[PDB]
Amino acid sequence: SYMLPHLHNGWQVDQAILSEEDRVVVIRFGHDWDPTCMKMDEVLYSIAEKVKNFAVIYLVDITEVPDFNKMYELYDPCTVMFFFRNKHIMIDLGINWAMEDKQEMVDIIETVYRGARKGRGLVVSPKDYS
Repeated sequence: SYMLPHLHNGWQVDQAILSEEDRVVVIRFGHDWDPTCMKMDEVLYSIAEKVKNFAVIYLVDITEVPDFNKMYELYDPCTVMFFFRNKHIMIDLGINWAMEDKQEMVDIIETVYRGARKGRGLVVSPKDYS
């Protein structure tokens, strides 16, 4: 009913997570008006179809839905969090920044999915070039 539906309260976020048995649930937490969220939403919308077989994306405004603000601490910048089979999946980069390439976002989501489905609660995406 919208490429990237908005989850309007804690119950909806919980249901979005509990509702997927085989795909990573990608959730953007931030302020809808924030410049970082605009850039993040643009990328996510542009790759939503591409990752559909293994990931589903949702948007959450943290002013409206403050419930999970202890998970990133209302980090502030726009952040994306990942869940697979009801487990929060951690990523070590060696996701709260707008990336130019939408392919980079496809990469991280695919990396989280492929690692999480084999049992990992921690996945790594070496973004420490230099």
